[PDB]
Amino acid sequence: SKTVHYLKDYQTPAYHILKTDLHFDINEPQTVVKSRLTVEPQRVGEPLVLDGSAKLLSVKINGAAADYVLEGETLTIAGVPSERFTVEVETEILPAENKSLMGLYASGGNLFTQCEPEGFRKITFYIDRPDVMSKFTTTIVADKKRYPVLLSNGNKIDGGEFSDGRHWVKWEDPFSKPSYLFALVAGDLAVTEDYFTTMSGRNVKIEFYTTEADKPKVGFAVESLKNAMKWDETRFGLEYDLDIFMVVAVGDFNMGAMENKGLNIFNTKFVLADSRTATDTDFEGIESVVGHEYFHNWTGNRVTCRDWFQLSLKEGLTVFRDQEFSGDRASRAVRRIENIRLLRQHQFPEDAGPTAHPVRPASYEEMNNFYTMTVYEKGAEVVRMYHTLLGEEGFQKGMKLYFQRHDGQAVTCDDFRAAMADANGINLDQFALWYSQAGTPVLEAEGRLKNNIFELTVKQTVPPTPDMTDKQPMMIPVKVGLLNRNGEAVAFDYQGKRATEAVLLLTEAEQTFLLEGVTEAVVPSLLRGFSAPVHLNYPYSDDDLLLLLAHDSDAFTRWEAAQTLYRRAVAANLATLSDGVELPKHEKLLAAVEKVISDDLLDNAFKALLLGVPSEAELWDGAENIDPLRYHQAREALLDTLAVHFLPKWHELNRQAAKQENQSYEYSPEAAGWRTLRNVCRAFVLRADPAHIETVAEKYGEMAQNMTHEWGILSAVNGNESDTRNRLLAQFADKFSDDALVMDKYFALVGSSRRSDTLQQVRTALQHPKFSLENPNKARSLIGSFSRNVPHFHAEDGSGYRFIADKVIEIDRFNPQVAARLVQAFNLCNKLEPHRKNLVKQALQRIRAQEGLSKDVGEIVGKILD
Ligand SMILES: NCc1ccc(C[C@@H](CP(=O)(O)[C@@H](N)CCc2ccccc2)C(=O)O)cc1
Ligand SMILES: NCc1ccc(C[C@H](CP(=O)(O)[C@@H](N)CCc2ccccc2)C(=O)O)cc1
Ligand SMILES: [Zn+2]
Repeated sequence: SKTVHYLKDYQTPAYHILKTDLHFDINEPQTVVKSRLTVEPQRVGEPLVLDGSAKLLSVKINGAAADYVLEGETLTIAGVPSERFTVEVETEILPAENKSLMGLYASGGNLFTQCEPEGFRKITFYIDRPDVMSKFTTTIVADKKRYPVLLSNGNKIDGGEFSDGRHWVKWEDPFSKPSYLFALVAGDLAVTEDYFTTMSGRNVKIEFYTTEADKPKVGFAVESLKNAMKWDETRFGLEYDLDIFMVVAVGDFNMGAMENKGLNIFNTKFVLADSRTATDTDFEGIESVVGHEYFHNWTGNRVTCRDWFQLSLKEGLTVFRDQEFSGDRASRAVRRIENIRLLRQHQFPEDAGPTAHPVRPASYEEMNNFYTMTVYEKGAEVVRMYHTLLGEEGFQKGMKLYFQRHDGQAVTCDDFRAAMADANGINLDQFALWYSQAGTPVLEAEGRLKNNIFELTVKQTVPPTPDMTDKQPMMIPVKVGLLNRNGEAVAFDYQGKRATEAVLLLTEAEQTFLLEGVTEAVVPSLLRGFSAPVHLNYPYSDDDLLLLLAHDSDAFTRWEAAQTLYRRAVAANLATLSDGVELPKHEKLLAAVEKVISDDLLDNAFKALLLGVPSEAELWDGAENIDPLRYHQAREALLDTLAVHFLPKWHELNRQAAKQENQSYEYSPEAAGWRTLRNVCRAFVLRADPAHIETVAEKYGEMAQNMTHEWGILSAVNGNESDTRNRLLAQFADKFSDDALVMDKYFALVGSSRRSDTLQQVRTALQHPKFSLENPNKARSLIGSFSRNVPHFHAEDGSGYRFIADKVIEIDRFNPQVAARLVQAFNLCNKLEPHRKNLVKQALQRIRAQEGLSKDVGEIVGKILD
């Protein structure tokens, strides 16, 4: 009987912890942790149960050796006082042996922590659940020369020196917090200092800690933080609440970053950049993630989660906030489409697959398996629907009441929903289903103009998922407009208002919406701004789609029209390839693309999106008995056709873009848009004319004016069977051998190549001196990329499956989190054609047969196999 955790079983804790006093004595190799916990009975007389997995040296209750039992990862004391009492725990840790990167661990000769969700119990024995909030004071003692920088949450209130070369510090964090927000750093790190003055007039000292060599790359992150601090004030009315804000970069880290109170810890990938070594996308990522972690100070820290089932309470909302921040900075419509594309490419397959779950899960075995596209990105779409239904002003009324009610509390998704409802005086009961029902809703829509009424009928359905069969009608906002035969906006009457746009609120299984006062023939524009996270089916002709693409006023619906045209073209390719005949002409598609190419009024980055073809996973959505190589072949044929058909115009557009970039090689949204278009053109050019690689190689130094250009060119040639591709990659690795984030790029190119020899190049790269399997960035770059490399992962001989299964098994021995993400490469199992399905099931059974397989990987494998 494995342990499953159920949301229905939630009970308030028997004990609170009012004060948490910690002492870290850092030595070589061991660190000894001492605690003093001030414990307050809630249900008097129950046993005290503490979570913990660190080596236990001693435990006391009010200063006397406790009578306790340690079983598994729980410490229990039966005899506890009926009033306030203390518990003192002594544990010992070997951080350099901690390759899980959870708890207290070594990286680069320094010490770091990661406690979310349940890592604090790897440091000491504790009531390690987020509804237990305590006031932390942390003392740290270490060798001064080896560990001159000693940090923990909050305010530094004392410190000093010892005559043996050791020194110490004491940090007090005055805001009661759950254990998952604890952090400690001890190291030889360089500091970059700055400050921000809050709107109430208080300076906040900003400190970024990096390696000495990395310091010159942290400046954009600092600027981004100051931008995020100002934005939370101007957009949400939220001010920071300490006079110190620390950010620490670490090269070994499971995820992107972590919002520990006043002491955020970041993957280097999301804090370090310069134009020589980071792409524009990398800069955008730093801006997004620095914003994200700062926004958590209110949405996550000041108001936290009652239990881990409520994770989206903080993550969906903080993602919405980071999206809005980025959109307010620049390029809102393009960035919105990027977010939608990410959701459909990665979250929609999750909701269609064996690991599908609601935004608020009802159960889990291992909580680290639920830091998902669903909880984050669908979670953010759910928050955004409040904004769509209520408007910005109403949304901010909800936010204000949320903090009024729940500042200092650990609360639920329901509480956020109630604040939105109550602040605006409306009923959002049906909205709750966005949290409890998994799966992507499918809307079927039909339209007719009768009299002068456009009647839009819309049906909704939500498929069963493995957790739940019954799915009731949901509250689904559908933003619409109407175009006449010349693509002009057409007004209409709805709920006693004449406008060119309206939000139709679908709440029943099937409804008809009457758009009245329509005096011209129309084609509707539907789901504007991607107004709900759904699949929408409407009968559009190719000519309707061309109209929408050419003339609609909404970015998403224009882009979705192009996407539909590409999808239909791939489907036509599939049919001809299957019937063994000539490829289709795609005459209408090609006319549409020529128009996009030649339109000088189109925003550059938007034009780039209109020229992107949906991924293989998008293309086989909803299919059974999938042969991934047949979809790959149909998609590649389309790209080949686009590349060759328009080769001169790809060169021409590249030149236009280069001229407009105007040698402005530093990061800016404007220059970046031109580079994005430039890199689309390069990809098409080198597909049509692979020999152009020698021309690029001859002038490489001249083209390599920043990393966006180097990455764009290497990406464009990465599938080229020329030896020059291999030489350019080798030269790249040599040039940048000292920059670990650039080496990640090298390994991603190795892993992602559609060349025939990628598996053996990947196996050589495993032994590259700069590769480390125990580093998540490296493992994700090489092995993760390979697992997403459709022709290689899904090779008919099963070599891709065997390779990835081998690496899941190996990585799980030291980092179950990385292994459990990797093993989801197999999630398509039950939808594959029989030969591959058989091989994937063999691979999964072999993983399952491993002695000592983690709960993390076992939970995923069980969902796929069983
Ligand atoms: N309601 C329970 C609670 C609330 C707030 C706290 C927080 C503590 C924080 P603190 O003592 O370090 C205060 N001096 C910081 C003021 C400031 C703000 C912004 C910029 C610069 C300086 C408090 O402000 O008292 C602690 C507990
Ligand atoms: N624009 C979308 C977006 C999504 C997420 C982010 C940031 C996100 C980090 P996060 O703030 O959610 C953090 N609470 C994850 C916990 C964790 C950390 C390490 C190990 C286990 C658990 C990331 O990982 O990047 C930032 C932006
Ligand atoms: Zn987050």
